[PDB]
Amino acid sequence: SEYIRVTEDENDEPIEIPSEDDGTVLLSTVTAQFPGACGLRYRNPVSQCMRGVRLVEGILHAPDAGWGNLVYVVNYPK
Repeated sequence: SEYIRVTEDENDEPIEIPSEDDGTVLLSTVTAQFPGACGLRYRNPVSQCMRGVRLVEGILHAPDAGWGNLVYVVNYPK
């Protein structure tokens, strides 16, 4: 039952987004909860700077360090 936590505000309580069997997350799993979302970002706990999730053909790839216990934030266009 592996998942990642996604919110549109670190203020708000996040939603649990299930991962696939290969450990990736489908953009479609995110957009079902956050229609219009064009990607994920998180605070790098080392740099304390915001950091992007790799996205290739509707597939979100875990950071090299793994998904971990991080809260991910959705990006929308304007």
